[PDB]
Amino acid sequence: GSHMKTIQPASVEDIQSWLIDQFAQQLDVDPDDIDMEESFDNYDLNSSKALILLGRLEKWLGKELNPVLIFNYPTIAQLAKRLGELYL
Repeated sequence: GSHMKTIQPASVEDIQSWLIDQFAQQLDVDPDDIDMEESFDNYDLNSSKALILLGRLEKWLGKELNPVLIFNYPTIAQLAKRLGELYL
């Protein structure tokens, strides 16, 4: 197995595992260390931190993004899900 190095968003499962590993790689931890249910404001995220991951995320998905999604889906399980609606 080798799932820890970006894929493509075809399903909310892809978008979750992207967000997760991209959390892992910012935090210098495991992907399995990431709570997709815990609020991001208590992880590595901050204020500026968002735009870094966002400007990767939108491009990975082929579009733009907006900061409201942090302020609305501040967890992988909700963010990835809503991305599965805005995009998928």
